[PDB]
Order: sequence, then structure tokens, then C-alpha cells
Amino acid sequence: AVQSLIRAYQIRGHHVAQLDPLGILDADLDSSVPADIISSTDKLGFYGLDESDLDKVFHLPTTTFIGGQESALPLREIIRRLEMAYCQHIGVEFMFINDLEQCQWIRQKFETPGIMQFTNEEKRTLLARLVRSTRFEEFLQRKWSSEKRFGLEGCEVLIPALKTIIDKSSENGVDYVIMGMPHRGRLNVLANVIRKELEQIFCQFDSKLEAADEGSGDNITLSLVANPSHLEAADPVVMGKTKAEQFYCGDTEGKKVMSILLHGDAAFAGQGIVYETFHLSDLPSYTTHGTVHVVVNNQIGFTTDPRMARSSPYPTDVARVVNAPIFHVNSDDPEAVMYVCKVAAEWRSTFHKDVVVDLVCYRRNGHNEMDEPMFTQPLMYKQIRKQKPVLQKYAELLVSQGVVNQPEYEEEISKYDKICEEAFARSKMSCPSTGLTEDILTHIGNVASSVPVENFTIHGGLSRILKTRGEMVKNRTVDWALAEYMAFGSLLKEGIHIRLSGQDVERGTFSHRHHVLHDQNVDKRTCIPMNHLWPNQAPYTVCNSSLSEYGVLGFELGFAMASPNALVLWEAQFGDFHNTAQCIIDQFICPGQAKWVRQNGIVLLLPHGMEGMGPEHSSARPERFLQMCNDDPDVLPDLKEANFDINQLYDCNWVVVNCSTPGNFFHVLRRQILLPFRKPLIIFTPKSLLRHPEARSSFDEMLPGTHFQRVIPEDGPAAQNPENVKRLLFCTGKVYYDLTRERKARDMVGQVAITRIEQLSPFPFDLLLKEVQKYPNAELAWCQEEHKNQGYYDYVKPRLRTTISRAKPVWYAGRDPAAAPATGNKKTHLTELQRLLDTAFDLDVFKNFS
Amino acid sequence: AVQSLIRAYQIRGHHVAQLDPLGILDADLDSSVPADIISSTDKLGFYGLDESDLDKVFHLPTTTFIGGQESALPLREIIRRLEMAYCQHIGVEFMFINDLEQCQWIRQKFETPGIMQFTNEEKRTLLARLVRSTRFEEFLQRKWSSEKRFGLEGCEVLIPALKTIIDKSSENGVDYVIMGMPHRGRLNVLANVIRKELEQIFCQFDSKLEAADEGSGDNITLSLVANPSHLEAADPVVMGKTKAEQFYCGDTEGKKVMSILLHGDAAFAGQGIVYETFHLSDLPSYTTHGTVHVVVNNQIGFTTDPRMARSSPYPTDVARVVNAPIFHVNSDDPEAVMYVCKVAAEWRSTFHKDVVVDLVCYRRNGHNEMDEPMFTQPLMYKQIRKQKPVLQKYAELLVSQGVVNQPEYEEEISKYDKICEEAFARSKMSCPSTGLTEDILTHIGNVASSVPVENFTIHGGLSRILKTRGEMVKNRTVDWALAEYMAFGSLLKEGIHIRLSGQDVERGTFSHRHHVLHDQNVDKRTCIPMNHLWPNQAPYTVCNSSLSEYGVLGFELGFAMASPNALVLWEAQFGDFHNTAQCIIDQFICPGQAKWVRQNGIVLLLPHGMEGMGPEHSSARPERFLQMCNDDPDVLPDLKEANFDINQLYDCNWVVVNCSTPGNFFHVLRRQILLPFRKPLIIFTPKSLLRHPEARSSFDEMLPGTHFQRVIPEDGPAAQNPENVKRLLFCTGKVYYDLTRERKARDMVGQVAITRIEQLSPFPFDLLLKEVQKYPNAELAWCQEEHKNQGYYDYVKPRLRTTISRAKPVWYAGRDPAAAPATGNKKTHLTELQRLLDTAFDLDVFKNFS
Ligand SMILES: Cc1ncc(C[n+]2csc(CCOP(=O)(O)OP(=O)(O)O)c2C)c(N)n1
Ligand SMILES: Cc1ncc(C[n+]2csc(CCOP(=O)(O)OP(=O)(O)O)c2C)c(N)n1
Ligand SMILES: [Ca+2]
Ligand SMILES: [Ca+2]
Ligand SMILES: [Mg+2]
Ligand SMILES: [Mg+2]
Repeated sequence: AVQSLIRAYQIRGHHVAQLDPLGILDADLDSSVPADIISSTDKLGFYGLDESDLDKVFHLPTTTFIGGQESALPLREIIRRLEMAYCQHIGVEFMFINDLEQCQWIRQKFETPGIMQFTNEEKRTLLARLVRSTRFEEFLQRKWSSEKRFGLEGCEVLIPALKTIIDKSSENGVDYVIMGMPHRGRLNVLANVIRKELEQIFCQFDSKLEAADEGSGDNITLSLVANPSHLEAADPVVMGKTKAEQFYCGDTEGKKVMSILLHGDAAFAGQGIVYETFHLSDLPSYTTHGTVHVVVNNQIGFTTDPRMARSSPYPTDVARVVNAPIFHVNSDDPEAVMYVCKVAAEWRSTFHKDVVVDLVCYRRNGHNEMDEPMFTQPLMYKQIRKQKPVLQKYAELLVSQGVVNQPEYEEEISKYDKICEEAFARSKMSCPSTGLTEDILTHIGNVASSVPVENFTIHGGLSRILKTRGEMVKNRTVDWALAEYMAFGSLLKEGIHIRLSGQDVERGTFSHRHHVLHDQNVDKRTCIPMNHLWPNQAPYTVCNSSLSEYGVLGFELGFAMASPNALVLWEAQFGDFHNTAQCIIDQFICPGQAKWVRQNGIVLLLPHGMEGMGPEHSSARPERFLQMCNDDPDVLPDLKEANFDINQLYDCNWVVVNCSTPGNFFHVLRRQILLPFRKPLIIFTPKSLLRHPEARSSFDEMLPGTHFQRVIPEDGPAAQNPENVKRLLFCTGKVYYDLTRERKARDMVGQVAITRIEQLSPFPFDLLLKEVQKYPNAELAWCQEEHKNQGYYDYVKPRLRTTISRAKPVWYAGRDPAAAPATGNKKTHLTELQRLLDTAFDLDVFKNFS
Repeated sequence: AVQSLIRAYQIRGHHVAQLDPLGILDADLDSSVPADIISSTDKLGFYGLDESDLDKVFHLPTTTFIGGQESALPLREIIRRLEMAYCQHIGVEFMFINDLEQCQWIRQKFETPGIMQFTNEEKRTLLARLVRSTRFEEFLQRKWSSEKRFGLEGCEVLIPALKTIIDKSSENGVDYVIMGMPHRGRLNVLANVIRKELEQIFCQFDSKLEAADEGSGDNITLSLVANPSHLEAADPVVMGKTKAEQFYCGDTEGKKVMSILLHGDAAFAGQGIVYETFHLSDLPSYTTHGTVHVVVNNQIGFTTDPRMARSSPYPTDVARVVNAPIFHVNSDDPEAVMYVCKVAAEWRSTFHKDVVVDLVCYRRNGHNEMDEPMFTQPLMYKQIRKQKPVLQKYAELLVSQGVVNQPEYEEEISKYDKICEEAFARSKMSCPSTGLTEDILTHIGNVASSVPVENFTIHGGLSRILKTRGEMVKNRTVDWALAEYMAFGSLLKEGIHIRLSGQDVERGTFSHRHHVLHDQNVDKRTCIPMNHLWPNQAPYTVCNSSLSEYGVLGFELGFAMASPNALVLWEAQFGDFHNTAQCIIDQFICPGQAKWVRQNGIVLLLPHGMEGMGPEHSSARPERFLQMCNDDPDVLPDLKEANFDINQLYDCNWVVVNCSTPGNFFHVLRRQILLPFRKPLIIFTPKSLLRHPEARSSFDEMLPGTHFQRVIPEDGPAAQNPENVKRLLFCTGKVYYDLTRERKARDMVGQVAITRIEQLSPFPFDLLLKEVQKYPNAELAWCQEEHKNQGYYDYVKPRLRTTISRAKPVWYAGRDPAAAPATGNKKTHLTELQRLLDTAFDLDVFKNFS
């Protein structure tokens, strides 16, 4: 009889809660009272009860904790205690959880008498924190009025909440905390929670204010990651950083690393990023064993109201798809906020699960500190202007109780004002060798072309693949997969950790690498032969990710930030789906060092090639990456510097390469780690050269004394007699092979020279100038399997014309411009390719003008 | 006693349900049986019951329909009926709904007896549909084996499900259906549901198979929209199209327009787009009154296991945030699927709410028809190759029952086969005047600068704004807001519908337009002044959207497809966040007429300008838009055609404009509608020119006989004496004004000519040539307030050098290249701007070389 009523309250208590600070605007966007909650004695008929039952004593179930060292209670006691627990300033949304132990723990924490009481020292400390926050806010206001400082006015209880979280984490065992937070309230945290020299904060208020830099305090260590103004675009980055620190510190269960994130109410229910980030929480490869989310519900986004912003009651619904409990609290009552923070910290330290806490508050001023909010919401601010601040009412309550005397509070205010005034007055290298000796290469080749496990049986096709691998190894020949194994194993020997993530990377999207072997008979038997290469070596991890291209890339980037001695690779199924995560490339990878001055070295792998498989299963948009480079096309650098290659690579944002041969792909990954500094790397991997019969290289290019070749000159009869060569030809990728075959078909050998360019960013001016001067009489041309308005023409042409003294035109030999990456008609592809190949190996296509 | 048990089943039935077609892999990803379900007589102790209670008769509650014509069933009946209803081929997830009427309606359907029974005619029709689907699949397989087509084998009950849905919609009143669905099963729907000439389908299989294209059938009308391979990227487009059709057809409640969407299991739980699309559902401005989502749960994504893909149990947990009920069904049983589809159609026609139906099935072959799935999942396919197809077992069951005889079934197979081979054998203009007479302009100015409602009081600042508006109107002067009002009112007079949607558009992000007036004291009293202009006129709508930049743009794009007689505008808060919806610009607006034939005229508004607000609140990336143009920079078109302005505009893919004066903003908006055809328009609106004192124009540029000016020539003393002008200068946007000020500070009037370029795409190659020939001895230069690697230099320079016969170099006068859109230091901005003005206005920064 009573069990149904208690369940009904545990379901619908948060809907009738006075979480509203102003008293006017509602929190759940509905003022109706559902019939489940007994708002009056007339509603007992819904459960079949009546006014005669309000005095009969009822026995509590095993899922109720209001008894407090008491078994049965009069129904009036149950109703009063249940209203106090669920329908006052705290509303708990947790019964969507199917686990029983977590539900019982939450009930015990939030449904027992005499557990929320504080001590006088805690009240004094809370008063001190509230005074610090409020006086800092008014000092910023009165010393800087005509500014846009995004104030935290009408919600100062945030700072004590964060301090309570950090203190509970410290006493629970945590020794490292990583925090992410939007702009609203940044300076308060930077001055009170992550304590910093106030003179430095005042100095940085006037200059460098726009940039949200990184703040570190080192005795729990606190780090505040830099975040951009894009909303909710830094959660996966924080999760990746937390995972990397957990892995490096040896914490398998993450008992000493913690993650805290702050969100606004409007963005937590309007961005699809939160969905993707929440789905990464439980995946075995992306699980940081717990994050604490704090969402500030000021009940407004700029000038947009809550009812025209979302299709859900609360802005906290995304967290319920993963069974993460949610706590909504009224910011007016500070003790409730403190207890909720303590409960959330205990929950994270116990169950290693995400938890979200919602701070219901209001906004005292406009969106900016000089905006006019009466234009759009008159009633809201008319009601706002008739309410006391939280500090004033808290101080009055404490004075009435007798905890603090008025002179002490006044002295505290005066001394903190003097501290602020005093602070304000005071305020104003060579390229390594990447080769390997033959025994290491032979050992890796033999281990990779077999199965280490004794009774491990594989498929027949896989057996044929391994036999072909062994035949290649014994003949001193390497293909794409073998080159990948050799590079990764060589790095693993030196102690460098390697992580490879993305979609379908364990088997390969084209089924070419087979890095993970599966047993046909046993259900979960799995063998990774690479861990068996050497007795002592760095770990190796390969992971399959979800379909989100946005959260996984951010996670990988955050992981790459922790340590330089690590090789993190992200693989996309096709080069056309990277645009789903453009924001991550736009704000985090592109200007990571220009603003924020921190180093990263993530490797991005993008398959790219035109083979008729579709208008959008073809091409990786390299012209989008090539335009985001801090290089001036009109200036030719000094080509006679001490090194140039390493100096040029030092002054750039990232590197862009398009590898066609396995040897260069082997050397690039080694050069990524062996260098002193780190920079992001973008690689355009082929799609049809994996099985190509002549896409192979010998071991002689993998031996000691060999460096990565940024530009591969032409080898053949053309080089033997260079004065007779016409039509000097440049290419980048598979287009080389398609040319060479035709050069054999048309008997153009000795009349056309074809050269590749592996590295596009930065531009190799020196090597290109050296090889262009090799052929005095040859018409420069650029080949391309993409359209004119796509690919590398608009990037390469200015740089090629800069390399020479604009002494020669750079012609084009490729497809015509189009509004799509490729064509959807199979018949026209062959005609286009035949026309593309017509101009090459058929001279006088451009000499016809004269 | 029993109410708790029934409640527990209604919560946890779908977890123990036998939905798995394979007794092997699970769908909720957990094999454990929760203690709520009574799997054996020993578990009755959880509810306090025991084996002695299995025979006692228990009265049913008012929220349980098991019984039919019974009040009390003996407990052995309740348990059996509940297991049959919730734990046998059907799992219903709906109890998260808080509404009681919807819950009772759902319960009645699946929880009442003798409701799922069919008739012999229905069974015959189902057999016919299954035969058609299966024989078409095997015919495609045997006639085309070496193909990468995506096949529907494994789930062959999809076609009858869709046909049942459409039939129920037709009988419920729907007369128009819009459908979107991914590649898996496209041909089966195109050949069976949306019936099409099979010869045409066979012809398009060989050629033009790559592109999606649009399939129509007109007696319910069926439209299948084109969608790319990007997963979940076409739902908002479908919803926008549905909304537009509902609005033109006059269905306020949408009783005659319906929307159907199909999803895969892996993409419905891995993409954040679904989150935004689901929040767009209930929003009053974006409400399509229901949408029947169908998710096919084949339990595998390419080669990725469902456990390493998501954190939620089922891949349909994003629909529990909007209280949308979910039905999971086993595709083996066809009657259950048919009944579920009927129930979903009735639910949509009744409650006007979204509903999701999950068909649990398996995949018979690899991802493509020649993929090898034994490499990664051995046990799954080892079990798959030992199961009968659904058609075979259904035919055997019907033969045993006696509905159909074997000769009839064989004859049906033979006749459909013969139809298949028979089909296979058979298979093989001037620019308008946009001016207005003075009385219309005066009327719109008077109405817009005053309040229409008589008892309506506004703020004092708003009163001052309206007084300034009236002063401008009486003095024959127009600003940005007045120009917008005049354009919108002029279009509304002609009967053209106008819709403006996006973030903070009702008031304006800079509080300059005030299109919506709010009453200070009376609650919710709105007053749109432009809805009161003329006695008969088209409706006007302004909406505030959510923070999702991706879903709203897709919704607007879908809306601008239904009819040409409409002006749909999308406004962004800043030009930097548009990249969040890059995919929509990548696969839908860019190649929307090059790939599919449909035409679109959406207007995109992007604030753009460098003012020192930050590196992320400055610049709108115009160089990203300018590179996606199917224009060859190396060819100069024929400048002596009849038009060369309407012809040039006819070939392009969209238009890009940067408007500074309000008159051009008026004229371009009028020209967008008055043109015979439709093309997308991108406008770079200013931010600091809204309040600029000289950013104004007279009425003489809005009178009859005035056309939009693509290029504004240089007016002033320089034009009077053009032979004495040096440093011919090109600009685009606010920079002009700054330049003029500096010129006035340096007395360089008559020595520098500054010209704007309003239209960049199509490129004006005629007016620019004329004005370049106007000044013979003048060094061309380009002035931007953005970095050299960004902005318009890389686009404009090749086109400017093409316009002339490469006879004069195009210099640069702007900021130096950088890895970020702007700087984060306030001090360096002033130095950068001063250096920019210095190098712009001094006469030897380039001539010093000689
Ligand atoms: C992706 C994106 N992020 C940000 C903006 C601009 N912007 C900055 S703050 C803000 C309001 C966010 O609302 P809410 O989370 O409620 O913030 P609060 O009231 O706490 O400032 C918006 C829209 C934008 N247009 N697009
Ligand atoms: C955004 C994106 N879209 C598409 C792909 C490539 N792709 C095409 S179909 C497919 C499988 C989708 O899985 P599921 O939804 O289970 O569909 P099914 O295999 O049953 O068709 C993938 C990953 C990708 N990597 N990223
Ligand atoms: Ca309520
Ligand atoms: Ca289960
Ligand atoms: Mg807010
Ligand atoms: Mg699937």
C-alpha cells in the first residue's frame, strides 16, 4: 500500500520541487502537478487511501531509509519526510538506473534523517568562501564596469562547491584532477579554487583576456585545460587527457586521477557532442572510470527562453541514456549544494561511474556585463531586481543563529577589500637516422608472418595471406602491412608506447593488415602476434571505436597531450568523413601552439583516392588541409641555411604527407618520435596500392644510414640522358603508377620524367629547385586524379612558381572543375580518365597557342 | 500485491524477451536475467509470494488489459499472458512516458487478447510480398554476383512492414508521405513499395547506380528523397520538407502529411545528429506532428561488435529523452512485425508524436556482397549458415495450416520469375527591376518606425530607437533594420512567404532590428509591426531555434525545397560556428543540383568582421566557401554575350556576397525571389556597420529603375580627375570605411581610389575590367583586415590576374599569415591595424625593389 506511494515519490519528486530561486520561472517547463504527488488530502484516492489513513502507522519497506533507527511510522511522518527529502530544494532523478545496489546507495545518501547537518567550522569556512567570491565579483564590477567579463553573479555558490569536490577527492585518495569549464565564472575559479597570484590575474585581465590559457597548481595537483569558445567542444579532450594520465601513472582502476567538467544549461541539451561523449564513457577503450559533470541552470541562454530551446523537461536528459544519476539543487541554499557535492564525490569514488549535478540559479545581469535584458524578458528582471543576494541572506541567518558576529564579518570584508586593493596596486638539432639493422627486420618479419600460439588455428585465406607474407619476408621485400609492423615494432623496442584507434582498424577497412588474429573454434580466443616480438617492450593497443568521428578524434588528441614519448594514431574508414569533426581540426589541432603554447604529436591517417567507388567514397579534401597553413606563398626562404629541413619543420603548425611507397611510410612514423619537438601529422594513405603488384620496396631502403625522402626523384632511362627529356611531370600518390604503365604502353620512356612529392607541408623548396634545375628543357606540369577546384593544384601552383623565379608556367593535366568530389556515373569515369591520360604522354597540348 | 509484479514486467520485459533470431548473440548486450522477472517458481520470494499463490485468483488493476472479457484471472494465467505479451518476440519500452493516456493506449494494444489475429487474405498478401522480396533479392544475386551492392537478405520483412505502414496511413487520412532511408535495401523499396518500372531499375543498376537520386509515385503520393552515404545526415532535411508541405497544403495539425525515416542500429546510437533532430521534434516552430522511425537491428556495424560500439543497452536510447515509445520485434515472426507497424501508424495518427520501431534481424552476407565475414566473427556466421530463411519457414507453416497449396506457391514463384526475365530482356531571361514607388516605402517606414497596437507600451530605449527610426524615415534615409523591413514588406505584398529562423533573430545579436516587440507589464503580449502592413499579404514568421547549428540548417534546407515561392533565411550568431554544420554544406547545399536535379534558394546570413573580440568571434571563413566553386580561374568567359550576368549566374552552384550598404542588401533579397530560377545565397553581414553614422543610403537608390549593383565604383574627386589617381585599391566590407577615414587623415583624396566588390561568386569579370580600364596608371592592390592565408586573397588574386591579360601584378595590403583567425592580445591588434593602414596608404612599400 505504501510501497507504491514511496516509489511514486522516488519517480516524480523532482517535478514538484521548489528548485526555482526567483519563484516565477519554472525548472521543468510545466507548472502542472501530476496526480502521483499528494499535494492535498483529497488526492489520496489515487492510491485508494483517504484522510482516515493519515494517522495509521505503516511499516517501511527494505528500499526506504527515512526510518532513522525506527521501523514503522505514522503516515504523516512518511509524507512529511518524503516531501522534505525529494520535493524541497533537492530533486533526485535516479530510478531509471536498473542496478539495485547503486539505487540503494543513492537512497541511503539522500533519504536519511540527521545526515545533512554541518559544524560551526564548516559554516565559517563556507562564509569565508562566499565572501571571497562575492567581494571579488563586486571588485571586478566596480573597477571594470565597461567590459564583458561574463560574471557569475546570482550563482556564487559555485566556488565552494568546486572546493568541496576537490577536498572530498583528496581525502578519498585522488592526487590529480583535470578540470574543464566554460567562460562564465572563469576568473573566480582561477582566483579562488585554483589559487593564483591575484596580481597576475589583474594583469591578464587587461591584456591577453580573450585567450583562455592553462592554469596549473602544484598537495593535490590541479590543472585547468585551455578551452575554446565553442560550447561543449572540449569534453572528449579532457577525457583523453585523463585516460593518458591514468595509463602513465599505472592506475589501472584510476583511483588517483579525476575528471571534472562544467556545462551551461542551454548547451547541455542543444549539442549532439554531449551524446557522443557520453557514449564513450563505458566503452572499454574510452573508459576513465568516472567523471563529474556540473551543469549550471540559469534558466536562460542569451535572450532565448527555456521552452523554445529544448524538447525535454530538464536540460540534463542526455545523461539518462547511460543510467547516470542526476541531482538538481537550488543555489539559494548552500548547505544542500555542499551535501550534494559530497555525495557526488563519494559516488564517483565508489562506483567509478559518471554523475551529473544541476545547480539551479538565476542571472543577475545581461549576457554580457553591459547588455540590456529588459528588451526581451521584462518580468524576469522585474522579479530579479527585488531579491536579496545569497551572501546577504546567509550572513543574516548566521548572525541570527549566533555562529558569527557582525564585527567579525565586517572585518573579514574589510581585510579582503584591502587584499584586493594591495594586489591591484602591485599589479600596476639534426635529422636522425631511422634505419634498422637486418636482424631486427628479419625477426619482426618472421614473427609477423606466422602464429606464436601453439594450438591456434586460423582461416584458410588468412593462412594464404601469412604464407604470402613469409614468401615476401624470405625474398627481402616489404609491403604496406609489413612496413607498418616493422615501424611499430621498432618503436616498441625502444620503449615508446603505441596506440592505434578508429573505425575497423583491427582487421583493416580493406582487410590488408590483420593486426588481430581470431580463433575459429574457441569463442573469445584472440592473438596479437606483435606483443610477442621482444621480452621487454612498451605495450601495444589496438581499439575499435564507435561511429562518432568527432568524440574519438578529441579523445585521441587529449590522450596525445599527456606525454611526448607516445605514438597515437587515428584512422578513418574513408577520407570524406573527417568533416564531421571539423571543429576539432578548426580549434584544437590547427592553433594548439600559436595560442596556448603546448605541444602535440597526434598522427592522422586518411585514405584518399579516386577509383570510381562514388562521389563521396572518393577523395580526402586535401585542399582544405593545405590552406590552413601559416606559410606565405610569395616568399622564398633561405635555402642555404645550416640544415633548413629541421628548421623549416620547427616553424609550422602541422605536417601533411601523401605516401605511396611502404618505405617512406615506415620512415615517417619513426621520424615522428625520434625528433626532439612534436607536431601533428596528417597522412593520406592509398586505397588500391595495398594489393598492387609493384607497390613494394626492398630491405635496402630500411637499413642503417637511410633517411626519409621528402621528394623521390625519377629513376630510369630519363635520368641517364636528362637533356633529351621533355614534359617534366609532377604527381602525388597512386597517379604515378597509372602514368608509368602508359609510358610503357605509348613508348614514352626517355621522353617523360615523372616525380613524386611525399611531403607537401612544409613545402620542400630546396629539393624541388635542385631537381627542376636537373632538366633545363622540360615543360613543368601537374597531374591530378581530382578536379581542378580540388586536390593540390591551387596550393602547389603558387609554391612551384615561387620556387623558380616565375620563369616558367605551371600547366595542369587533370579533371575539369566540378561541384562534387567525383561523378556518380560509371561510364563517364573511364572517359574522364582517358582524357586525363590523353594530355600526359601527348605533347603540344599547351604549345598549340603559338 | 500483483500491481507491483505487473509494473515490474512492464518495466523489464524487453530485457528477457526472445528477440534474438540467433539463439547466440544478444540485443541488450547482457545475458543475465534481472530478479524482477519470474523465470522460475523459486523467484517469487522477491515479491513475497510463493508456489502456493500460483493458483489463487487475483483481481486485475485498472492499468492492465490482459483478460479480454475477464476481471480476475488465476495467477498462472496472468504470468503466462504477461510472458506472452512482453517476453515473446516483442519488447515494449514505453513506461518512461509520464503521460497516462498514452500509457493506457499502448498497454491496451500489446497487453489485450485476440487482437493480433489475421485473416487468410492478409496471409496471402503477406506471402505474395515476401515472395516478391526474396525472389527479387535472389535474382539480383544470381544476375549480379561480383558487385558491392548492399543487400537486404536476413531482413526480408521490411517491405511488407513499409507497405502496411503506408496502407494504414492512407486509411487514416494521410494523402502525402515523405520517406528517407539508407542504402541497405534501397532497390527493394524502389521496386516493391514505391513501385517503379523494373526495366528502368535494371537499367539504372548498371549505370548511375552510385548516386541516390529521387524516386516518386503518384492514390497516395510517395516521395523518396535523395540522401548521401553519410549516416543520419538527412533526417532534418526530411522533417523540413514535411513541415513545408504541411504549411502550403493548409494542414495546421498535419493530418494529411506523414514522415517516415529508416536507420541502422549502429548509426542510431553513434551519431550526435539524432540527438539534435529529436530535440527539434517538439519545439513549436519545428514541429512536424509525428515521424515513424524504423531501426533495423542486424546486431553488427561493418565488422564491429555491438559491445564495442555503444554504452547504452539498446541502440535506440536517444528516443527516451523525448518520451517516444519504442517497440522491438523479432523479424522471424512476420505477423508481429505487421501488428507493430499497424500500432505505430495508429499511434502517430492519434497522438501526433514520434514513435520508433526496432526490427531485430541478422545479416546473411558480409558488408558488401563479396566481403569475407569469417575473418572477424567466426561463430556468428557459423551459426548463420545453419538457419532457414524466413520465407521458407513461413511457406512451410502456411502449407501445414492449409492457407496455401504447394502448386499455387510454386506457380507464384514461377510467374514472378518470368516477370523478372521479361523485364531484364526489355531493359537490354533578363535582370528584373527591383525598385519600388515612394508610397510603399513611406508606408513601410511609418509602420516600422511606430507601434501599431494602441494600449501597447514599450521600454524607454526602444522608444528612443523608434524615434530615431521615424527621424530617419522623415528625412529619406534608410539603415540596416529599415532596409530589412522594407525588403520583407515589399516581398510580403506580392504574396511571397518569408521565414527567418536561427539564433537570437527576434531581437538581433547586436540588438539592432527589434522585429518583435514585447510588452513591459502585460504577460506574453507580443506585437509584430510588419504583420500589419497591407490588408491582403503573405504570412510572416520569425523563430528562435536551439543551439544546434546542424539540425536547424538542415531543417531550413529541407523547407526551401518544397516550393519556389518562398524566402527562407538562416541566421548565425557569428560566422565562426557554421563549421559545426559543415556536413550539411558539404553533401547537401554544394552539389544539390549537380548530383540530384532539385533546385534550392535558401539564404544564409553570416556575421563577419575583425574587431578584436577574439580569435573565435572574428571572421566567417570566406576562403572555405570561395574554394567550393565550379569555376575555372584560368579561363576568361565571353564578356560580349547578350547578358553575361543572368547567364553567368545560371551556371553557378551558389552565390556569395558581402554587403556593406543597406540598399544592396535590399536589392539582393528582392532579386533572389524575382529571378526565374533558384540558387543558394550566402551573405556576409557586417557587425560594426549597424550603428555606423555614415552606413546609410537615400531613398533614391530604392526607387523604380534601380538594379542591384554587383560592383560599386569609386565616387569622389578621384573619379573627376582619373588620370592623376595612384594606388587603385580594392576592398570588400567595412575596411572601405576605415580606409576613407585614414585617407581623410592623410589628405590623399584624389591620389587613392577605393572600390568595393559586393559579389565575389559569380565573379564580375566585366564591370571589374571596365573600372580597371578606367584608371590607366594605377597600381592594383587588395586590402583585407584578415591574414594573407585566409580571407579573399587566394580567391580574388587568380581571378583579378585572369580579368586582365596578366599584364599587372596584384599586390597585397593586409595582415601577415597566422595559424589562427585572429589574435588574443588586445595590444597587438592596434599595432597590426596601424601597420595595415600604413602599408595600404604609403606609395613605395612595393616600388622600393627597383
Ligand atoms: C556553438 C556555439 N557556441 C556559442 C555560441 C554563442 N554563445 C556564446 S555563450 C551562448 C549562450 C549559451 O547558453 P547557456 O549555456 O545557457 O549559457 P549562460 O547563460 O551560462 O552564459 C551562446 C549562444 C554560438 N552561436 N554557437
Ligand atoms: C559517418 C560515417 N558514415 C559512414 C561510414 C562508413 N559506413 C558505411 S555503411 C557503415 C556501417 C553502418 O552500420 P549499421 O548501421 O549497423 O548498418 P549496416 O551494416 O547494417 O548497413 C559504415 C561504417 C563512416 N565510417 N562514417
Ligand atoms: Ca512541475
Ligand atoms: Ca537480458
Ligand atoms: Mg545559461
Ligand atoms: Mg547494421
